[PDB]
Amino acid sequence: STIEERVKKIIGEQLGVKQEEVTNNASFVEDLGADSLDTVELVMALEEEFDTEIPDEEAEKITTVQAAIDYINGHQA
Repeated sequence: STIEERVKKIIGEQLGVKQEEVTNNASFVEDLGADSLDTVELVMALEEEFDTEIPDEEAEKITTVQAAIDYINGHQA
């Protein structure tokens, strides 16, 4: 989980995007229902780019932006 490069481009894409500057619970644009395959394919993406697996403490309940981010941060490569 190198973190930042792939955390960026900016969510690629801005596909899993911190448009908010609001704390991790609010998601790609997601946290009342969202688009599934965006999240899925990008956590697929993140899976591979960050090359790890994720218990739910280091998850901290990944809504898949700043929490997976802070995870990958806490993880590091």
